[PDB]
Amino acid sequence: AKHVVVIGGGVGGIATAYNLRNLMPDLKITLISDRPYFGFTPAFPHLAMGWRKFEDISVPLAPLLPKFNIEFINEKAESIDPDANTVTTQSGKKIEYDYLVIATGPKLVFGAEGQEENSTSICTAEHALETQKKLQELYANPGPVVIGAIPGVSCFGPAYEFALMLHYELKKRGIRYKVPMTFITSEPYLGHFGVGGIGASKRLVEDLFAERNIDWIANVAVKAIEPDKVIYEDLNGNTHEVPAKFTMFMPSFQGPEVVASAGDKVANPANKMVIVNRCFQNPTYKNIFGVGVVTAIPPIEKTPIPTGVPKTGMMIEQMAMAVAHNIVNDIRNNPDKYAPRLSAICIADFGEDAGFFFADPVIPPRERVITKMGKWAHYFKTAFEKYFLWKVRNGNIAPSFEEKVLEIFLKVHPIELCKDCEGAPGSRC
Amino acid sequence: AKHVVVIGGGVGGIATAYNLRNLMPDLKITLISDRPYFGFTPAFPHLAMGWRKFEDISVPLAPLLPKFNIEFINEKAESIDPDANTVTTQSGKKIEYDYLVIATGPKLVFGAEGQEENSTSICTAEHALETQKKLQELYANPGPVVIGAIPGVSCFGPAYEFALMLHYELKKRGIRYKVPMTFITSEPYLGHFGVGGIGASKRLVEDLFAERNIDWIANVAVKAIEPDKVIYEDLNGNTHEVPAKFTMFMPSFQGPEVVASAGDKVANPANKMVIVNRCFQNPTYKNIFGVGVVTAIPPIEKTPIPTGVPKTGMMIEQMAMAVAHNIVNDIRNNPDKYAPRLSAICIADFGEDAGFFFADPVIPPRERVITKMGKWAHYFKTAFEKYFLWKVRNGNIAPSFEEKVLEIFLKVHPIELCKDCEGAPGSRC
Amino acid sequence: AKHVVVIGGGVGGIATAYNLRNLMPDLKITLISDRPYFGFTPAFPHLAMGWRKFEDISVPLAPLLPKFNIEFINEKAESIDPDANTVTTQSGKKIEYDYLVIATGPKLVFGAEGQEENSTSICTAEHALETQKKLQELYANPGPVVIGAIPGVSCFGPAYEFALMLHYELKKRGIRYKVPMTFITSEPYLGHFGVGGIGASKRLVEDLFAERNIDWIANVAVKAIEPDKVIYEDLNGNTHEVPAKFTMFMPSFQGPEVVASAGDKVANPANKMVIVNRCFQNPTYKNIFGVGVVTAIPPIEKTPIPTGVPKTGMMIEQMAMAVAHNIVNDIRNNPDKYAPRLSAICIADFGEDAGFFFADPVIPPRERVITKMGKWAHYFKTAFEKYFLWKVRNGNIAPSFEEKVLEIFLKVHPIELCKDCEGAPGSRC
Ligand SMILES: Cc1cc2nc3c(=O)[nH]c(=O)nc-3n(C[C@H](O)[C@H](O)[C@H](O)COP(=O)(O)OP(=O)(O)OC[C@H]3O[C@@H](n4cnc5c(N)ncnc54)[C@H](O)[C@@H]3O)c2cc1CS
Ligand SMILES: Cc1cc2nc3c(=O)[nH]c(=O)nc-3n(C[C@H](O)[C@H](O)[C@H](O)COP(=O)(O)OP(=O)(O)OC[C@H]3O[C@@H](n4cnc5c(N)ncnc54)[C@H](O)[C@@H]3O)c2cc1CS
Ligand SMILES: Cc1cc2nc3c(=O)[nH]c(=O)nc-3n(C[C@H](O)[C@H](O)[C@H](O)COP(=O)(O)OP(=O)(O)OC[C@H]3O[C@@H](n4cnc5c(N)ncnc54)[C@H](O)[C@@H]3O)c2cc1CS
Ligand SMILES: CCCCCCCCCCCCO[C@@H]1O[C@H](CO)[C@@H](O[C@H]2O[C@H](CO)[C@@H](O)[C@H](O)[C@H]2O)[C@H](O)[C@H]1O
Ligand SMILES: CCCCCCCCCCCCO[C@@H]1O[C@H](CO)[C@@H](O[C@H]2O[C@H](CO)[C@@H](O)[C@H](O)[C@H]2O)[C@H](O)[C@H]1O
Ligand SMILES: CCCCCCCCCCCCO[C@@H]1O[C@H](CO)[C@@H](O[C@H]2O[C@H](CO)[C@@H](O)[C@H](O)[C@H]2O)[C@H](O)[C@H]1O
Ligand SMILES: CC(C)=CCC/C(C)=C/CC/C(C)=C/Cc1c(C)n(O)c2ccccc2c1=O
Ligand SMILES: CC(C)=CCC/C(C)=C/CC/C(C)=C/Cc1c(C)n(O)c2ccccc2c1=O
Ligand SMILES: CC(C)=CCC/C(C)=C/CC/C(C)=C/Cc1c(C)n(O)c2ccccc2c1=O
Repeated sequence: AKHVVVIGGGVGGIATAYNLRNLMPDLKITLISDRPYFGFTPAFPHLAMGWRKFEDISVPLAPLLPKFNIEFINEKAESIDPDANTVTTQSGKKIEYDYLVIATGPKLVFGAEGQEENSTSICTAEHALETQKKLQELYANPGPVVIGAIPGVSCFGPAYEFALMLHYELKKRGIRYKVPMTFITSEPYLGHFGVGGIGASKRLVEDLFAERNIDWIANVAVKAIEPDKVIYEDLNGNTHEVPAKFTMFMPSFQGPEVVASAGDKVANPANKMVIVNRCFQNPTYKNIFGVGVVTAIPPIEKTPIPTGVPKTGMMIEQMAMAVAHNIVNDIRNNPDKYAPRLSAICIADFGEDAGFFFADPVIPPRERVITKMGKWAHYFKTAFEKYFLWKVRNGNIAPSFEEKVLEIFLKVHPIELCKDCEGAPGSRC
Repeated sequence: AKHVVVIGGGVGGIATAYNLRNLMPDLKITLISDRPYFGFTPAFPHLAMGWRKFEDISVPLAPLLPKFNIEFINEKAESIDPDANTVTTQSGKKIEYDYLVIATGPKLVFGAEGQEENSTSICTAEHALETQKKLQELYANPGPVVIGAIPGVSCFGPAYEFALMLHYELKKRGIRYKVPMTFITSEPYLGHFGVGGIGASKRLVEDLFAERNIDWIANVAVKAIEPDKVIYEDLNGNTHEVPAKFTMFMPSFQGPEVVASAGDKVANPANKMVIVNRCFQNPTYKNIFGVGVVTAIPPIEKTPIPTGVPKTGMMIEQMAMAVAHNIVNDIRNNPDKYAPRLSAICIADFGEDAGFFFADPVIPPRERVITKMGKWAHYFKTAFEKYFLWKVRNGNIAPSFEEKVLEIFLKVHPIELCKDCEGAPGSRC
Repeated sequence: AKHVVVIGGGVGGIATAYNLRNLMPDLKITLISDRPYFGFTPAFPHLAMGWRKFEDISVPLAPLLPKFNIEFINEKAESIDPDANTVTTQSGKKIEYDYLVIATGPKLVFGAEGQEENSTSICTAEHALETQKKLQELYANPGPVVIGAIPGVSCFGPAYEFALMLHYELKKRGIRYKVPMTFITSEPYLGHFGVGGIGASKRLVEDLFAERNIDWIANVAVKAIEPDKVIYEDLNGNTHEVPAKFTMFMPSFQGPEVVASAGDKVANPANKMVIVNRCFQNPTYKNIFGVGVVTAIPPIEKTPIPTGVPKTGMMIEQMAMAVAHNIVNDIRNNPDKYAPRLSAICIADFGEDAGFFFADPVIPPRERVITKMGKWAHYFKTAFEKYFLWKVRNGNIAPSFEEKVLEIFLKVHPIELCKDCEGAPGSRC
């Protein structure tokens, strides 16, 4: 029985571990995670709004993973020795591996002066919770609201979802008229999402904001978040201020120190994310795989204010399906290799209703896109939450019917047989 | 009995006077106006188009106000002595006052050079009927038509109405293809309206115009209107001209000389409009109130070309309602003071169809907006006119059911209890 | 018998010749054409896509024309001597005329460097059949496609068609996601078509390109087309580059030499196109008339990158009716002159669906427009093709019913009685 160590107990890690397990019962699998729970991240904005209890959107891992014959180690992974094939945890426990899957997700950078002190974030359950405590003060004393993304940000979705969910909340409380709302993004235009748009997203989102009276400034670098104002800089280099009593800003992401310590064949020097090829396998150390946000994928377009590419839920689900297959195939001496399609369904919950975004694939050129908005989309996200948590709880992230439902509805094929894995992830075999 | 004097027989004046008489049957009211008729301004564009007889959209006041025990003075109020509590008329007749309501509407400034001479306006019924003559000449032998708003304009609606009405008319006599149409405006973008747009009004008006082949220039200053052309200036300081056989440009507004005649405590030095607080009361002379266009309200937005903020019929009806209660509460020694909501239902007639706008409030940030378009809206404009005229003739501008109706359909309340009057009108109390 | 000579076996020539035949059976008519067949130009993009066989979209003229007493000479008109009322052919045959109709269509100019040998065009049948061959080269070797219009272009429609149709095909073959697409135009914005847009056509095309992932660069000047790339130049004169495995660009138009061989009273000194008045008649030589693409019509607006006005089928077949009547009324001593209305009804085919455009007249100011999209519009283009070729084959381009159907469905009269022809073609009597 070969040994696969997975670092990181999130969407990517869980999915790779369950994929490997369901494809090969006679396989020793160890998962290492610094958090004792899997957290459902797409529900963090709602948690930040106080519309979710943490226990509803999390699954304790240590009592669960043994049920699927997976070893859970509840520590941080400190370093990787890819020559020795070894992972070292923080307490000093060394673990040998035959294959390694890195899935540590994003490491937050609050790159704006004062952002970490005077702003709020929704990227972790921990941050989402101290956001909730702060919104409490906004409702009590309605001042101006500023929301958005700093330079380097690569996950733009949640900030739109927060802006619009907050609008809804204030409007339910009959105080929206006491609260100006500005959205500031490093995107060249609204609805760029770090992907150069999804269909006519720029137009869909611009009307959404105009209809719901949400002022916006795009194509600018947010430099500072003071207790009382947000300072930013446009392409001429002049700085501007905007009054703000409450702010929520997306951090930019970088890779973790664990990856960094594997050397510059594994760790991308620029951002410390995991160097991978079309097959989400490391070029140099071919028993190392990266899955999820931590994977180094080049941007789709070099925008005037730096932006990066989002790794969304469905993309990662495909990454995990491809890496699991490629590991299994290597073990079984099958030369076949798979690249993930990297397509994305994306639902942005605006409170009462929601935006549906489908891009196939996400990195252009695209075969097709779907942009729709409705109440149905909001229910779909609540359903999907309930559904994903059940998958984590029942040992299968990729039940065969999900694949076929996605075929019938969207003509989506999650992974393809790759003829040549040498090349940037996202680039076409 | 206490003595209140209403200066001005327009929307605000009549509304305020009627509300007072209905709250307090035994209160003496004197209304002074320089016109023996009440002008229904919302129908003046149709009068310029020749779809109304002046007699149908006017109400003679002399035989009417004495029916509600309102003393009518058919003279111009010349000066105001606020320390001596007196108004002095054109013939020099001194009338003393306990309370003063100023509702003199706008003093028109034809601020582009050559505008009074070479252009038409639709602001007064005199100018409207004049415009009718010029349209006749136009139909006889077509030429370029340019319509719009100069710098300083705060009433954009009627220009949009007129452009689109004139379109429908030129088209219905098959002569449109021989008539270019350009709309040039001081608004930063189309459908800004001085209010920073209403929902996605900017997208909606740009589409209306493109469909109806109306050319447009926004964010420029009309500097000159000549017999043959219109000269305007963009933000670089560059001059451009546009050929024109017929022009109709909106003048800008300023306070009258009668207001100016009271100190710099009643008359806003920058524009001669009445200094009022949240409760539409003068900060220093507590027995002076302003209603309607005459009131100084800070612009919602400093736009690159100076624009002001409209005071719509519903906004004014609300002002008048708030002021009535404020005066009566003060007479009765009741500490309750009321702010108007300053929301707008605004219908722009386009000939056979029309655009329905609803802003709550008008001054951002907004609780909600409605922007719809259709036939029904045009018919609702004809029917509201008939309704409003009936209101003036029957001594109630504010019957109880009307408020309940607006509450049921739009969830609007015309007036709020104001915790503290001290602050700019429109600002949140 | 008077003798009318038509140069041009295309839409313009045929429709003038047929029209004259139906108005005057005893009139002598001679058609000079270098090509032995009428080509149904609107179906050339489909021919390039390989969805038509040449034989289906063309009519042999040599056997056909004698059936309507039209003498067909299959040679290229070489020179026109307006002082001798003659036309000399490539063999040397001098033909006299009492009236002349110039309808040679466009002489293609491949302005960009490398355009003629490296790009491909769809403007003639030979060029279109040649493009099919290169499209084969692409389907087997997926690479970047770029498509558009060079400076000075005037037929933008076929490029939009082609881009869209090509997208449809790439999707059919499942290779769309392996093939980027960029549309590069001299138009100031998308959907300008050299007409200052039709209705809200800019919003419409932009949105069309977004859903389908066709990138675009507008308001630039294409200067080079190399085997592996396209070089364009922006308004700052800064020179840019984009990769290209396959290209397809519209050439600009100029007048033929046969026109140039007459005075500069007949050939416009700037473009060699035929000088005509409102009545598509030459101001100097009153018995010379021009029909179709060869006619000199001023640009609707002076665009940052030069552009021209399209001459669409409906416009041309209206020139033909106007010119016809003008020759007939001269023969019959009727002082009456007609101008064509010049309204367009242009269906842009996209493969499985299509874009309906109606502009009446094409040249602003307009009486009305209709811009719509759907499957029906695609079945309408196929239907119209079958219908038009029937008209060619059956000898009447303007059946009475067709004008009455146009009247009651679009309120379209094809010609207007014109009190004064002296002026630019397309300007208003
Ligand atoms: C706020 C927010 C919302 C959000 N919403 C999404 C949505 O509505 N739809 C969607 O499709 N995607 C959404 N995403 C993005 C994406 O789905 C999420 O970021 C995923 O959660 C990312 O998955 P990953 O597997 O890449 O990372 P992870 O966050 O699930 O967690 C990885 C695990 O690794 C652990 N870990 C970190 N560092 C470690 C070290 N050194 N050693 C051991 N383990 C380590 C960590 O505990 C975690 O369990 C959305 C994204 C956001 C965020 S801003
Ligand atoms: C052309 C035009 C159309 C128009 N349409 C509107 C619409 O469709 N909907 C809407 O909500 N608002 C529209 N408005 C704006 C608004 O409704 C009008 O401007 C109101 O008429 C403004 O009300 P006011 O009471 O502020 O002004 P008034 O003009 O009705 O009455 C002023 C009265 O005062 C008299 N007066 C002036 N100076 C005096 C002195 N010194 N002494 C005594 N009396 C004086 C004056 O004669 C009049 O009776 C629309 C607005 C327009 C117009 S530009
Ligand atoms: C590729 C392409 C597509 C296209 N599609 C159109 C569409 O879908 N709808 C529409 O309304 N218009 C479309 N057009 C534009 C226009 O309708 C066409 O170009 C017409 O064919 C123009 O008609 P004309 O009569 O102006 O020209 P013609 O092309 O038919 O050719 C006239 C004839 O003259 C002959 N000829 C040239 N030189 C001669 C000399 N010296 N002597 C004698 N005869 C000569 C020539 O052989 C031809 O028989 C569309 C336009 C395009 C094109 S890029
Ligand atoms: C057990 C396996 C089954 C898994 C479930 C699979 C998901 C099923 C997909 C359902 C299709 C969703 O996509 C569907 O889109 C259309 C819009 O085009 C929406 O329909 C909407 O149409 C128009 C606006 O366009 C509205 O006037 C209408 O009120 C609304 O219903 C549907 O409400 C939505 O459901
Ligand atoms: C004593 C009671 C009398 C007081 C008056 C009470 C007010 C009455 C309410 C009026 C009804 C509202 O007006 C209604 O607006 C909706 C907006 O979705 C329109 O709904 C629809 O109309 C047509 C299609 O039918 C479209 O142009 C439009 O896109 C669409 O919104 C209705 O055509 C219109 O009739
Ligand atoms: C005997 C010779 C005479 C034959 C000529 C008859 C022509 C009749 C067509 C005139 C009608 C106008 O053109 C009409 O545009 C409307 C736009 O609302 C389309 O109306 C509709 O299109 C399709 C369904 O048909 C829908 O996707 C769309 O939502 C809807 O708008 C019609 O499909 C089209 O026919
Ligand atoms: C509107 C039309 C035509 C179709 C919609 C119906 C669809 C797409 C049904 C598929 C249901 C399904 C299992 C989707 C998979 C799905 C995945 C895999 N991820 O990762 C998500 C992440 C965030 C939000 C939503 C999703 C989501 O819906
Ligand atoms: C489409 C939806 C959801 C609702 C529409 C139904 C509505 C708005 C009903 C309200 C009817 C009503 C009594 C309106 C009062 C009303 C007022 C008070 N003013 O001042 C106007 C000024 C100009 C033009 C129109 C008006 C108008 O309609
Ligand atoms: C959508 C609406 C309101 C009406 C549909 C328009 C209809 C039914 C028009 C009548 C049909 C008809 C005989 C049109 C004549 C017609 C003409 C005269 N020309 O020149 C064309 C050129 C290119 C493509 C199509 C045409 C075309 O359809």
